[PDB]
Amino acid sequence: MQAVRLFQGYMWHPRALALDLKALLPGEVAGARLLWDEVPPPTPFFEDGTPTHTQRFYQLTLLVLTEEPPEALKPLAEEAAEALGEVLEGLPPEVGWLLLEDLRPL
Amino acid sequence: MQAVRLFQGYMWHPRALALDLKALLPGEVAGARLLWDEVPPPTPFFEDGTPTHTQRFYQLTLLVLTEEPPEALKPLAEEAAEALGEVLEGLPPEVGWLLLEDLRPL
Repeated sequence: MQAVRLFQGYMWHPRALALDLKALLPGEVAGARLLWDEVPPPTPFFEDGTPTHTQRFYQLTLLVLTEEPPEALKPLAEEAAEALGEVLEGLPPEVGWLLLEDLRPL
Repeated sequence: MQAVRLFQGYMWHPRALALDLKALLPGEVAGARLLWDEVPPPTPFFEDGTPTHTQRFYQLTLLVLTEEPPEALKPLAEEAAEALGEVLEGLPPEVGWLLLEDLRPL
């Protein structure tokens, strides 16, 4: 059983807002450990042209255990993405977020 | 000195194309450890409508050992992202990629 870290997307909130993510988020999604780590903003601006430095960003990762090759995880990845989306919809409106499925190349 | 895994983006190449990444990719970038891990296609189709199931995908990550706040690692992220771009442009032309700099504003 190898542990595969699958990037899920990003979530963020105003840096002046001291949210307790450990109390707001579940420890797991689709049987996999949900991890989040504070990181520098992935891009300098939001879609509306405002700077990303005003927010604290977190990288979302699902730690998936599998006995099969990592490249065969799509079924679980899709299920986890849907479930994580539902989880994030339950967070306060002050929390912004965008999952892998909604990221776009310029 | 703790480590933070900074997701940098994706790299991919035809499954039919053999590539020894360990011999082509540098051990580090900007002094930071560069990691590559195979994962399922992050999306079913490329922008040009062609299928992604014909390619092998890898998550690119930078393992950063530091103590300072994440919102201070921006400089490293900058040169790392720049160096990583240079590295990828050095690989065979069949190799494709999408880094954080290629993302549209969130």
